[PDB]
Amino acid sequence: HHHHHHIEGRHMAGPDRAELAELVRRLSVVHADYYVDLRRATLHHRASALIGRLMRELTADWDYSVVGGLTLGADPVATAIMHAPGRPIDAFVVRKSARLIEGSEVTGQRVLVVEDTSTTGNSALTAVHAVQDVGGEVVGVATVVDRATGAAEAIEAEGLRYRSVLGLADLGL
Amino acid sequence: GPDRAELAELVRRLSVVHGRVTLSSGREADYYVDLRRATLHHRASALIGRLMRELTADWDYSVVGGLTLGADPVATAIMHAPGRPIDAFVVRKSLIEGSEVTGQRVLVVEDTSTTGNSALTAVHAVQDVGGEVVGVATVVDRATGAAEAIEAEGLRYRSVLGLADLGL
Repeated sequence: HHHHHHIEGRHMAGPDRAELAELVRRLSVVHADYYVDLRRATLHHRASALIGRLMRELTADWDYSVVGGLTLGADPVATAIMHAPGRPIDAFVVRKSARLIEGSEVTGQRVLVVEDTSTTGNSALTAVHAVQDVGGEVVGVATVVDRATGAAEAIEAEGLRYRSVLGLADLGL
Repeated sequence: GPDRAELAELVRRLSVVHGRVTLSSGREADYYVDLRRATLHHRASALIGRLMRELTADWDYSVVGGLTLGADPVATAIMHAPGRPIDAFVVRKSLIEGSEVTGQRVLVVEDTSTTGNSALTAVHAVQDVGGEVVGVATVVDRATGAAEAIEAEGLRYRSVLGLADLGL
């Protein structure tokens, strides 16, 4: 039973989104019945370049100067966004225990929290808590793949905007 | 020339953090070094990726990575910088995540090493799953013996910047 959620990424249809979905299938989906290892894609030279480009487009109407999330999953997503062409965006990392925020300053800034894929939503909310605790303002949460697990709804239930590039249909699942 | 100077300036300004601090050692000081402020900055990280590829251009490797958290933005900066395809990985402590290193030639990276233990922990993790480590590269060497520790294991060690570049 899936909790199907809106994939705002469907509106960015085009060559780059299809190329990424094909990479995610080839790198990350192993046919349990199957399992998914997104880190193979977020740490791949071409999939990561597409992730940075597409996650900027996905969030082009949101105001933020810094991007980051909970280690380890968020980290290559945030750095792909920082490195992608466009306006200057800096990065941070939230540690899982401990200064929980490393990297660029988030105090007084508008921040995008990212994940590769949210499992329960807790990881995103943990990053949000950390940012808000030091005076950052979270504009929303963006992910690469939404897996219809209920995490989206759990995030939105706490007042946060949520968007993803790809959904379960894009994984061939 | 110009790129290396631009980076050294960013590293002094972003990562040599001024102000009175009791260090980890318990000893007081007038600054500490936090390379993450540079490795997670839009321009410093672009320069790091570019200069680290130039620094290791004669080495043959298809994957780059090191011990979390310090190595991670260094490896991804390499991967995202223009040039031939290089994929990335991350070493966790008590396991390799990301791109496959088994059977591959691998560059181990660190932002800055003190003892060399973090980098050698990554080198051993890689070797333990069949990766062949071609060398270790770091953004900043701080003349602390890390180079010697790494070379003592038969590995080449290179850094983009040295302790002189930090303007202390």
